[PDB]
Amino acid sequence: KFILAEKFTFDPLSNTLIDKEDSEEIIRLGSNESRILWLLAQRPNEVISRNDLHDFVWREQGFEVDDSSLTQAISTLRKMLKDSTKSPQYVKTVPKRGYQLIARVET
Amino acid sequence: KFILAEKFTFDPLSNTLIDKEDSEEIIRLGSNESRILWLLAQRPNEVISRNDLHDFVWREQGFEVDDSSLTQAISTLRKMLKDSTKSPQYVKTVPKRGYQLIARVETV
DNA sequence: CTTTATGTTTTTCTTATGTAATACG
DNA sequence: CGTATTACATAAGAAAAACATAAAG
Repeated sequence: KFILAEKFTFDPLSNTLIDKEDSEEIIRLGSNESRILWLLAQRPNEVISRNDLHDFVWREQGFEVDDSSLTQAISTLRKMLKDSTKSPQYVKTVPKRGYQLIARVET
Repeated sequence: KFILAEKFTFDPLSNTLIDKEDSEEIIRLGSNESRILWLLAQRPNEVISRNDLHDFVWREQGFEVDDSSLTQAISTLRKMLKDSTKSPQYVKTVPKRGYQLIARVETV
């Protein structure tokens, strides 16, 4: 289990995400997004290779999807988190390098 | 005679420029720059084409100089005014359209 | 005064990423 | 009804073009 921005609880091994605003409302996370978060967390405030994310999220079960699916899933994740395009508080895009987890991370 | 920023006094007809800082120091302007200033002044805050300048500042007495001369004259002129390129107090450059006189201008 | 040479800023052009919308298992 | 891909939209970067200035002639 993980703690993020001192505001969100996240149980990865169940793909589930909660907020101190809403003790009531867990949000489901599509396997993709959850894995994304899990990985960005294990290595916080580091930059993650676009491909690194791609590969950890898909093809262990084979899946040679297009590159765009990642970009979508990202946007999806910030639409769940309600992180503004810019200024981003939780997840910074690093152009041509990948994505970075800037939110502070508790455990 | 013209007055700029309530600071510089510009006599175009003797190419002289004087600062309220310096009642003493007369600054002499190479003809080119005085002419530029005269023009920019008579059409203040308007954008002057790069060619309008070129032509007015030369050619009636001939000259087929290149564009660089203009650019240089401007740098020169701003040096006379202690005008900092960015950010300017007197003379704006307007990419591909020319130069423009933002300053506050009076007449005598 | 012109021009030339070296430096800095702007604009144009190309690539990277973001969504909202349609297609799909 | 939750993913993929689709179609535009915006942001970032790169490259070409313009301008600024310090030196030479």
